[PDB]
Amino acid sequence: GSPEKILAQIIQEHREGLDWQEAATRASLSLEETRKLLQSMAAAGQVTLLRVENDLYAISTERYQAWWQAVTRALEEFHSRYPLRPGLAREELRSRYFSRLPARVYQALLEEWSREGRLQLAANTVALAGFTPSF
Ligand SMILES: [Cl-]
Ligand SMILES: [Cl-]
Ligand SMILES: [Cl-]
Ligand SMILES: [Cl-]
Ligand code: NA
Ligand code: NA
Repeated sequence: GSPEKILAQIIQEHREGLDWQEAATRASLSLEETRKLLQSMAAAGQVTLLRVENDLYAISTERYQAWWQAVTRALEEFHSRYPLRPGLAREELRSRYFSRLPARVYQALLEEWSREGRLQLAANTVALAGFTPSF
């Protein structure tokens, strides 16, 4: 198939996403070409781009959106069941839905969702934005 189809399949099939350089290598593409294709896939709403430390990851947008829907439901349910607790253990959420991700990528996702106003983070726990303990 064409180089663009090869790259698209690499990213869309990848269950955690991957360093864009790794994707370039797997597709036998230059960085230039990989970047330009990623920019059009991002414009089409197909790929999510995430900096992780000094690396850049390309992730299927469908996968990323499905992660968020799992997280918000789990936290909604947790806050309903246990409204006095400050949040769910970060490591428990990781083990539920993110066990194949590198830990640093999981942390970058939590920090992104917090920045966006979706979450609030403590050192060990995670909660929905605006949640406060009560009875
Ligand atoms: Cl990778
Ligand atoms: Cl290159
Ligand atoms: Cl989302
Ligand atoms: Cl996983
Ligand atoms: Na992004
Ligand atoms: Na790097």
